[PDB]
Amino acid sequence: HVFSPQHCGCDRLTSIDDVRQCLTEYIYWSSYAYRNRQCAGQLYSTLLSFRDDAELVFIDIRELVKNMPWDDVKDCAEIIRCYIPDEQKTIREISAIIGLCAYAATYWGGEDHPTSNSLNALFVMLEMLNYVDYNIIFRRMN
Amino acid sequence: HVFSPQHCGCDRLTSIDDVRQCLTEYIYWSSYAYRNRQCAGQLYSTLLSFRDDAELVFIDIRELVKNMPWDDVKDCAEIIRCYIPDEQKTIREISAIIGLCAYAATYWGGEDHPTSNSLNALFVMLEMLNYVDYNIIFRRMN
Repeated sequence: HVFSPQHCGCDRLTSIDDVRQCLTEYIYWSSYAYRNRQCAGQLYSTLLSFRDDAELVFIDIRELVKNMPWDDVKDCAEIIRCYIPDEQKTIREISAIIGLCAYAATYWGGEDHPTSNSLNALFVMLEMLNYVDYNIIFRRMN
Repeated sequence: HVFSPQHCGCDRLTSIDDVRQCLTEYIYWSSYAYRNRQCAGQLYSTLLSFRDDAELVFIDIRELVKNMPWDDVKDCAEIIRCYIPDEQKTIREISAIIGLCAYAATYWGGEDHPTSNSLNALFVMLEMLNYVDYNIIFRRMN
């Protein structure tokens, strides 16, 4: 028995209202639930590919995740805004942010439980994204 | 191997910067981790007593948790703002909100895995509380 995201099996999202819950549960699921429960949907295929958009924006995300202050959400957001400064973000920048946070969540997670740091990855993303960003990234999720 | 909140054993908080991280992990821990990790600190004793402040403000929190739309964070916040309308909240109202969300998280959680609803309880609280609220409730956590 392991956390099962609502959209785990989904190939697409219907409403744009599902966008925040979806990204949230994705990042939480990347903590540890991923190695016990898989998600074959086309939706989770797309999400995982955001790692590519992350690498494109942050260059080396492995070395970046290790460095960043995951104990401090506010400061992490400040660091991200070095790479993505504007409040108006592009669809690639938004994917990068989700991509980075999901990687951080996997890096910092335990095998069967989450950690303070892996949870904080979830809140860094929330800090970063506004409602206008959710409309845009929605276009990659159908 | 269960989630272990950073402040699980703590009797107090040192910095006001720990306040958001603490409440967050408390609410997550109320999902299911509470049955496998005991938190004897005076801090968690105080937090759990916020159920009293919840009952005081929302009358019957059991019947209220069942009714509310936990699938919809925005709407849950709207419902709460019926009871606590002002942006300037009192220390009792802030405790009520934490109290209610922790109860909701326990109600909706599974036995070994959180649920979409139990997680949403966490986000309802985040929706409700601003930084000025964290300074106030900090006075109950030392």
